[PDB]
Amino acid sequence: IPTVIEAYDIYSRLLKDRIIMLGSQIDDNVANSIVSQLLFLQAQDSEKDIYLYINSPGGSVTAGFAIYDTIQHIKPDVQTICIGMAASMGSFLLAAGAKGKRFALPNAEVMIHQPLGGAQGQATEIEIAANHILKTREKLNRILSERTGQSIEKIQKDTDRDNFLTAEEAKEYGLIDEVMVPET
Amino acid sequence: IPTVIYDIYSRLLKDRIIMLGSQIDDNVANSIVSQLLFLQAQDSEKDIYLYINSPGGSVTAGFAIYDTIQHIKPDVQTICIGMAASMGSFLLAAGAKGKRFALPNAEVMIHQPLGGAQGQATEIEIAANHILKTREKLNRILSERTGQSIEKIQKDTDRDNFLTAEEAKEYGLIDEVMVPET
Amino acid sequence: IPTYDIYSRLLKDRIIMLGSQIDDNVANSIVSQLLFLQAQDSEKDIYLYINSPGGSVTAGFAIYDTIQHIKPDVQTICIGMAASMGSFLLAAGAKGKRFALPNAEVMIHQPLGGAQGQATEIEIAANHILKTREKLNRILSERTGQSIEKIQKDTDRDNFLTAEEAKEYGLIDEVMVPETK
Amino acid sequence: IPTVIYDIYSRLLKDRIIMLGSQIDDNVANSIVSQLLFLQAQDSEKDIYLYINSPGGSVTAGFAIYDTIQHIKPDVQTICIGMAASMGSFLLAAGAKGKRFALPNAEVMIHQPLGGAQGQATEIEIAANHILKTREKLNRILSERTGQSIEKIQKDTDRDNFLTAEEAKEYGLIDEVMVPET
Amino acid sequence: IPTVYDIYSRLLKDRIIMLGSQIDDNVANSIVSQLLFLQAQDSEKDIYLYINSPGGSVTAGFAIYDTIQHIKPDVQTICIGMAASMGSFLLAAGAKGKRFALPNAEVMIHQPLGGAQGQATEIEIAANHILKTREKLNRILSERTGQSIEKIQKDTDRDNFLTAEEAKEYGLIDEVMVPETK
Amino acid sequence: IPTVIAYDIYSRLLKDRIIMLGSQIDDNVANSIVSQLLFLQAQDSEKDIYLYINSPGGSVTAGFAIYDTIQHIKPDVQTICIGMAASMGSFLLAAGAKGKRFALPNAEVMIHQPLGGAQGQATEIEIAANHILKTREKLNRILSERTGQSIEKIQKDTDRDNFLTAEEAKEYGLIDEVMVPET
Amino acid sequence: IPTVYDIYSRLLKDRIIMLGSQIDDNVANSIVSQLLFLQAQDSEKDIYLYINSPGGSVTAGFAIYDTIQHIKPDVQTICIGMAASMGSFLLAAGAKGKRFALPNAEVMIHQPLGGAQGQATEIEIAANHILKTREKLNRILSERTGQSIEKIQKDTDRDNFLTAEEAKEYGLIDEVMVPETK
Amino acid sequence: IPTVAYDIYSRLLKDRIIMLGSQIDDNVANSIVSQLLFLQAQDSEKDIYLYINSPGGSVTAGFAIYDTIQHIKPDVQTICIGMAASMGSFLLAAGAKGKRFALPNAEVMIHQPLGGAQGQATEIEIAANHILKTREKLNRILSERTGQSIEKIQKDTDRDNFLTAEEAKEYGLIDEVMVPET
Amino acid sequence: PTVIYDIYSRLLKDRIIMLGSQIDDNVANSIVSQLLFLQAQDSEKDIYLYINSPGGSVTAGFAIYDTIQHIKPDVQTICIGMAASMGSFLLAAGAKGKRFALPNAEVMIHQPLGGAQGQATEIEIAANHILKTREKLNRILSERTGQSIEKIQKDTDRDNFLTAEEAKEYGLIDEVMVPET
Ligand SMILES: *C(=O)[C@@H](C(C)C)[C@@H](O)C(=O)N[C@H](C(=O)N[C@H](C(=O)O)[C@@H](C)CC)C(C)C
Ligand SMILES: *C(=O)[C@@H](C(C)C)[C@@H](O)C(=O)N[C@H](C(=O)N[C@H](C(=O)O)[C@@H](C)CC)C(C)C
Ligand SMILES: *C(=O)[C@@H](C(C)C)[C@@H](O)C(=O)N[C@H](C(=O)N[C@H](C(=O)O)[C@@H](C)CC)C(C)C
Ligand SMILES: *C(=O)[C@@H](C(C)C)[C@@H](O)C(=O)N[C@H](C(=O)N[C@H](C(=O)O)[C@@H](C)CC)C(C)C
Ligand SMILES: *C(=O)[C@@H](C(C)C)[C@@H](O)C(=O)N[C@H](C(=O)N[C@H](C(=O)O)[C@@H](C)CC)C(C)C
Ligand SMILES: *C(=O)[C@@H](C(C)C)[C@@H](O)C(=O)N[C@H](C(=O)N[C@H](C(=O)O)[C@@H](C)CC)C(C)C
Ligand SMILES: *C(=O)[C@@H](C(C)C)[C@@H](O)C(=O)N[C@H](C(=O)N[C@H](C(=O)O)[C@@H](C)CC)C(C)C
Ligand SMILES: *C(=O)[C@@H](C(C)C)[C@@H](O)C(=O)N[C@H](C(=O)N[C@H](C(=O)O)[C@@H](C)CC)C(C)C
Ligand SMILES: *C(=O)[C@@H](C(C)C)[C@@H](O)C(=O)N[C@H](C(=O)N[C@H](C(=O)O)[C@@H](C)CC)C(C)C
Repeated sequence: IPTVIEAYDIYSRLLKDRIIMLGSQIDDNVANSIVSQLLFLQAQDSEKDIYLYINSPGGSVTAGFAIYDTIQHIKPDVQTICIGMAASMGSFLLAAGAKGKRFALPNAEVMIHQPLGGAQGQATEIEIAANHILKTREKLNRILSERTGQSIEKIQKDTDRDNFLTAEEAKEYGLIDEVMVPET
Repeated sequence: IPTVIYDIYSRLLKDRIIMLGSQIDDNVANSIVSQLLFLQAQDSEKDIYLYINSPGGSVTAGFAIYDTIQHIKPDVQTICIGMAASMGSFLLAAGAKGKRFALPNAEVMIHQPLGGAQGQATEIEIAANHILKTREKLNRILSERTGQSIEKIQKDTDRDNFLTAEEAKEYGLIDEVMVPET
Repeated sequence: IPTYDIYSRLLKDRIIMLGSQIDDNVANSIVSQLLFLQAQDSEKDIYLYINSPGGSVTAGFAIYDTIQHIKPDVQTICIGMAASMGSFLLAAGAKGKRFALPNAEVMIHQPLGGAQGQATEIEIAANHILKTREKLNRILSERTGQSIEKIQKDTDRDNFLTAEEAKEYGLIDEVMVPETK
Repeated sequence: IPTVIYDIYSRLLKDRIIMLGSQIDDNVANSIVSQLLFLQAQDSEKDIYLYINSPGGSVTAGFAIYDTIQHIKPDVQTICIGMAASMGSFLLAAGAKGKRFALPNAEVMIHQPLGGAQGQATEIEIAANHILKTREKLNRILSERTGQSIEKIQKDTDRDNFLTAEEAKEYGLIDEVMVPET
Repeated sequence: IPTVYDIYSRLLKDRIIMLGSQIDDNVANSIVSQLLFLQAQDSEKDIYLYINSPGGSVTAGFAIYDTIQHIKPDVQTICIGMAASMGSFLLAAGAKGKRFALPNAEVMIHQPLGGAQGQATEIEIAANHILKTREKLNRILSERTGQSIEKIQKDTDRDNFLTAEEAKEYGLIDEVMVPETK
Repeated sequence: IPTVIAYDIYSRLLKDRIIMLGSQIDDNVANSIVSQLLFLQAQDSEKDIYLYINSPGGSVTAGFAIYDTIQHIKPDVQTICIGMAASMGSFLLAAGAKGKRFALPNAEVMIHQPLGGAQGQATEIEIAANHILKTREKLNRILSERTGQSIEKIQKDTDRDNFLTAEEAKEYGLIDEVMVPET
Repeated sequence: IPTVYDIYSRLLKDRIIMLGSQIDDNVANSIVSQLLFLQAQDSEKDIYLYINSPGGSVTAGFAIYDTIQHIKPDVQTICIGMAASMGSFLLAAGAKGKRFALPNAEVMIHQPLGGAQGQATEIEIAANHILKTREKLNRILSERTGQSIEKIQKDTDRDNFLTAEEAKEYGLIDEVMVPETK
Repeated sequence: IPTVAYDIYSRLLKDRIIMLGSQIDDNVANSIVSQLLFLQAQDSEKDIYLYINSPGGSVTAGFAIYDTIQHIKPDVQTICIGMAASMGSFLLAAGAKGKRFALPNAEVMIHQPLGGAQGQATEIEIAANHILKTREKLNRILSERTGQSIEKIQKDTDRDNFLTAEEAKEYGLIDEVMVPET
Repeated sequence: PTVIYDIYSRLLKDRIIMLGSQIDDNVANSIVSQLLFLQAQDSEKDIYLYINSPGGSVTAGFAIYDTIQHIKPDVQTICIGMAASMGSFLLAAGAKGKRFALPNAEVMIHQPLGGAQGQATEIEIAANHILKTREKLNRILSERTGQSIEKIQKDTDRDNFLTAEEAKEYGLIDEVMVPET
């Protein structure tokens, strides 16, 4: 991870331009860092746009929602830019960017899918874990429906299995607003 | 495992005795079912004696044994030694009415089943519905076998429930405490 | 396993016990027992007890084809659980002679597989799995009287059936209810 | 593995049946070669029946079996059940002409051989030349047994090639799909 | 490892980015961040991307590919050692006329790899994704080299090793970098 | 491993003076084969023994236990290569009674110099090295005597792994005939 | 690794690069970056590359080799301890007349190693690549030493250990640096 | 490792002290050679002090340090604390003549080198000849540095030979046992 | 923790060295370097070596021991917690009159341990080395404590646990440090 002297690491230097880089799985540690960067940038300037680059296979649903809620909470618009792949919770966070300011680069991939879970132990414990997983899937689908303009029924059907979208397909689906095509 | 001129279990099988002294898996269930079918083929009318010292195991393996007991013509006596827990207590209760026994210091434990579910939300709901339906099936049969309500079985099996031989008799899991004749 | 061993003694009465996963070893043993029983008497029924979570599809087809090849009717009796390839073999018993005990479970599901390596290798592996699922669904359709379309839908996810539901579905002919003493 | 009064395989060997239901290694080849020599010594005239359900294994173990089949006087019928893949399909095609069979749902898979080569450039060259010469030998024999050109065998074995019983017959790997006895 | 700034941060000051590893999401994140930083420092001056890589993640490679095409500065690519798999794809992604290899540097092109485990329906989806990804890789390589998609497909079936001079003849690079004048 | 009525399949073939080597050669395998040869000699000191060889080789000393026992006993020991006779396997194939060494047509033969290992003090490594070189000279001298090739040619041809067809093994002098199938 | 800068960073100030490890892509990426940095500081002044290495990756070796030949400054090579395998290749890569070994340093030359796993067709491609790479290594070593390719091939079949004096007589180095005061 | 900013070792390096308190591998040799070159560059006339507490390690790593000591102009004093064994004792004996010391309770151990050889007979011969030639080289230099005959060095190093500080002075491995300050 | 130095570096400024670990070549290399550094800073002022150690390498111990005796400055030793095995040896090595233990500190003396593997001739050499090293340890402990070599040999056959006051009575330390004020 290289140093820049004006001593910043490369990410800290980009943070100075209100750029946040998500290039990993989403766990509580990654969520904690991204939330902290969003709170920091809001404290520096409550009006100016933030840029969230997303190259992520996803991870913890609750970690994702910590980032999701922080984005909607803060005053600044958060632009989302997909490079490489936004899968699972990654695609959910891509769709969570400011309306009109969700992008993918032309060869970026987007993948949508129902969440996974686990339940072990007594029949009564499995019933509680199963009810929580079902309610969480309904929450994820209602929000994706609101963010994309697709019906709940279509989101449910389209996320039963792994669903791979091109950047153009993701724009058609309403997960992003535009494909950033080369301009220079 | 000593020899008689047969291994000790094979010798006891000649007296229509089957020994369950392990967890219940598909292998154990396959052995006990085969011994029950063998004994019925030898004599369809003489009693069989099933000794149970088991912490339980596979629910489906237990149902293979349970259905074989009810299917064959011979009465199957159940005799609890040591402990009959979980699926072991289910099978203890499944013996011929009036021929279900525990030795005086044998323990009986009843408890709700366990299960597992890993993968997609849709897979977890399917696994959860299956676990709920299987728990209802176990409780319904335990109710029929003990003369207790499903409501009471459900309440009493939420947590581990340890019974003495006398408590198991009062509950209707067995008919008699088998006290030393001498 | 008391000791003929208990299985060897039941084989004398034309009973085969399947109480494990189906791999090439288990298929080799069951095929050998079917061929032996046909050689002993080509007219008398064989009884195949099935308590199995399934296993290798091709190992399952080695048993399936030997059952349909031999002259004797092979009765199938589900105890405990017939899942995956176990339910397929339960459905493969002689017509009118497919049974489950009252508390036995039947589970149907699409096959599983694996593909590793170059795109071209993954394509070949995927086409083989797809074609094998079509073969399984065609035979299940023929054996149950259900349409291929209904079999495809009902095997997408784990599908658990009671003995009665398995009879209604056409995987078995009768639930074997205990005889009055 | 049940007993008859013989293990089930030994009982079938009495009827000149050899069961291949595993991967092919030196141990399995040693056993099958020994059964072939034993059956020839019992009767040099009567057919032998080789059931094949195998993913294959060692090429040289396969050739030990292949050369024993061609060496002995009795015809060896080959019967594919489940799957005859890799060296298994090679052995299926090696059965007596007119007496190579597959059951209707049995699968056949043909593929170029695999190998390994580690160490010095000069060692890798010797190993790579050996693998290429072994593939030419396999293709020459498959060509002779199927009636396909060496060019077609080379093309059709570059990738895994899965055949139905009917496709295996049309290819010349087997003579007949065995229909049920009634 | 050494300090002057660590050696890499000192080269970054002169708009040089060193790729000397496998490409994963972490490496892609670092190289994308360097590209964005160099653009922010000067949107008009060339960037130099040295490539010694066996490749790695296709999607991680595409993060770098798209960032190169997106930014205003020309990105020169310079192959030292080996550019294989996704490394060769990124070498070919350099600004037209500014893609280089050193004389003894190697280039390897090959179709992508993948895995899929689970239900038939999951494997079909995984298979279709890998096939579509390969068409995408082939389309871009065709555009970057001037070779037909049909030729790219044929030439990447197996591992294809090229000398620097072969890589230039193919259109993967523009020039073999000759030694500076002493 | 099936039964014949009661013998296991290998015990039944042993009754017909057939010994099956279908494994790596270690001290246990050598002990078995040497015991079978001594048994078969005690049964009949005149009738041929048939030693089938499908072996990747193994221990040089284990191989020499089998070699010396073959040459010690009165009966001729035929050798028949099926699958592969490599390393010490090819050595034992060549050690069969002259005129009675065979390979089936698709059987492979591989000849190669021995391998070894030496760890510890320089003085220990010198002793290990001298033993390995002297053992190679012993192997080379006997292969020369068994094939009719010169020691110089054996030395050169075994530097690297040398794969021979059944026909190439016959031409080399490692076997006498390729047993061809009868129609 | 003491401070003064760490000790290696202080020596880099005097245009000294210390190779004291195996050569992998990380080590090559570091040494190439150091050569580029030193050329940018001064394009005329000599660079000093101390080599104590058992070698490593051939392609990582060629990344360093090509960078040495590419840059304007002469790169002196000084062998201490051992320059083996790719280390000997890099020692021979130094500016003609400025390749040295200390009196007790060892040089070892040997053919490259490789690995090939999988289908016969993959093994053929891997073997052809290894053989072509050995021809490239031999051609350059011939140019560096003034020894024929036929002699290099013969002398590198097995591990070939040279004293400093033998390495000079071979043409791998120009001079043995003998102590001036001791 | 405390700070004084310098780490404790860096602070001692400022006074031309180098601390060897570990096994000798290529990394440790790289560091010690780098410190020796740095100290000569700082002042070519002032003594350097090398403290040795080492069980030894790599022979070639040891020769990298040995040859650097003989190459540089400064006298390198050697001071044994704790133990100088194997290559540590070799380096102790290689100090400036008259300036090789041990502390009174320090131990010196001399022993023949160890090695390994695996693979083909021809490979073992080459590895063996290399180990023998290396032992002759170590014995010759110890003979030159101690004034003992090569014959006596050979005999005295067959087995582990443990020396007191006073015995090491008597042997010629050191010049003086260092006497305490007042 | 940091002071504006890590805590150990801050104490080193006051001529305090902290040993709170096993003694290996790395720890000896660090402690010897600290002693040489403090002698060069001021050859007259006392050094303070805190010892809480189970011991470790005998030769690493002697690296420290010889450096303490070699340098001009007095090295005070202060036992806190436990000075066992080579730790007790180093505690005894402090300047006579400036060897201390805190009141609840423990001292343990014991013969050295070793290992020998391989040929009979190798085992004989290793056994002789261990015996001569025990004689060396006993001679120096005798010189440092005023106890006879024969008493030290007797008292160190087995683990011998000493309180701070028993350690003073033995001659391993000079004083038990009483609380200030
Ligand atoms: C994509 O990002 C998914 C996986 C990482 C592939 C992600 O959406 C997901 O399902 N994550 C799972 C998760 O957080 N599940 C929670 C949980 O068990 O806590 C459920 C409550 C969601 C219904 C991980 C794999 C457990
Ligand atoms: C007592 O025997 C129970 C455990 C061994 C403690 C036993 O009844 C049980 O719950 N076994 C579990 C089981 O078979 N569960 C099945 C299943 O997962 O298939 C559920 C369907 C039952 C609701 C074992 C531990 C999985
Ligand atoms: C039920 O028995 C299934 C699993 C054991 C749960 C069984 O039907 C199944 O799919 N088995 C898989 C199998 O044999 N797959 C083969 C294969 O990969 O070769 C496919 C060709 C089947 C379409 C096992 C789990 C791999
Ligand atoms: C099918 O049976 C193949 C594999 C088991 C899938 C089989 O034909 C095969 O290639 N086996 C390989 C083999 O025996 N290879 C030899 C060898 O390397 O010794 C080569 C010489 C073949 C040309 C096994 C998997 C190594
Ligand atoms: C060269 O760089 C290839 C390998 C690293 C050697 C690379 O191009 C490749 O195929 N990588 C594979 C990849 O990323 N595959 C993805 C995937 O399965 O997730 C496919 C979608 C691409 C068709 C990985 C590293 C398996
Ligand atoms: C072929 O059979 C060889 C190997 C199994 C590939 C075999 O000839 C061989 O070299 N075996 C080795 C052996 O026995 N080596 C002894 C030894 O080190 O004791 C040497 C004395 C032989 C010169 C095994 C692999 C060590
Ligand atoms: C000496 O440095 C050699 C080894 C480290 C002993 C080195 O020259 C060598 O052969 N390295 C090997 C290598 O890079 N091989 C490549 C490869 O397999 O990718 C060949 C293609 C080069 C002929 C390492 C050991 C793999
Ligand atoms: C003492 O320091 C010796 C060992 C550490 C005990 C040391 O001198 C030694 O022998 N080291 C060995 C070594 O470097 N051996 C080389 C080698 O195999 O490369 C020999 C060629 C030297 C004769 C290590 C332990 C391998
Ligand atoms: C107390 O510190 C002792 C043990 C750590 C408990 C310590 O004095 C000791 O005996 N250490 C041993 C040691 O250094 N032994 C050397 C050796 O084997 O090299 C002997 C020569 C000492 C006579 C360690 C535990 C090996």
